[PDB]
This record gives sequence, structure tokens and C-alpha cells, in this order.
Amino acid sequence: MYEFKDYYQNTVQLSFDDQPFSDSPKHVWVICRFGGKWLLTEHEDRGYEFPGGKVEPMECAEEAALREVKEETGARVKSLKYLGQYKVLGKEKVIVKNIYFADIEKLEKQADYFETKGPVLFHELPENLSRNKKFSFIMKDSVLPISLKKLKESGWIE
Ligand SMILES: [Mg+2]
Ligand SMILES: [Mg+2]
Repeated sequence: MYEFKDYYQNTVQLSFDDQPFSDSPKHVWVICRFGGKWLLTEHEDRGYEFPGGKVEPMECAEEAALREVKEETGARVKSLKYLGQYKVLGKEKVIVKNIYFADIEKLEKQADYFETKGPVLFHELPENLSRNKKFSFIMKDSVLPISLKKLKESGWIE
């Protein structure tokens, strides 16, 4: 497993094995690709980030991933695949977040994008994310570059 510190200096433990940290993760993160572009969402408080959020009680992590993509980008998922899992060792709470990769079929218009501004398309990620004020802190640590490198090696992208 990979171990590093996030943007707010909290310890993060990253793994690509099947749910090693928790049997039932309460958070999900979805890396979205629409054609040859990256599908992101603009959080009203955080900024540009890949879709994700909290898992509902009656809902499972896979169903929560599809729901969060639809809510934050208005996108229809063609295929959803589990990539890995990460644990965030916070100051007051420890969270377990599942990473999913989603190939996007289409973007449908919605009346409301909930707690986000809606879908944002990127041909390629800017340089460098860590010091970009328009981006969310969740995109600023090592979770994103390591996950993207694992997507290339698996043959899921390009
Ligand atoms: Mg969310
Ligand atoms: Mg949401």
C-alpha cells in the first residue's frame, strides 16, 4: 500500500486491493471519462473535483457511485469499475473512501446539480493541481496521480 500526507497534512493510506480497510465504506470517489475528456464537477465551496460523496444507509458503495455521478454531473454511466480504496486518518474522524472508474455514455441536462455547479470537461488536467485555487483539496494530494497511473497500466484509459 501507498502512504502519504494530504493537502491539510492528514495521513492517507492508499490500496488497490478489494476493500482492505473496510467491508462497508461510507464514502465514494468516481474518476469519470467522457470520450477523450475528463468529467469533473464544480463544488460550490471546494471547486473542481471528480464526482463523489457519502453512501446512503439503504444504499451500497457501487449504487452510491452511480447516484453521485448523476447528481453532480447529470451523466449516464456506460460502465462502472472498482479501482481501489483509501483511508483518511483525520484529526477527529477516520473515513474510508472507495475509488471507482466510470466511462461516461452521455451528459443529460438537469434542473439542479444539488451541492455542485454542474459538469466541467477537461481535455487534460492542468499543471500543477496542488497550487490551483480553482481545484478541490481532494485533487491536490497523491490519491489522484497514483490512481491515474494505475488506470493507464490496467488499460482502462487510452
Ligand atoms: Mg458529493
Ligand atoms: Mg453529491
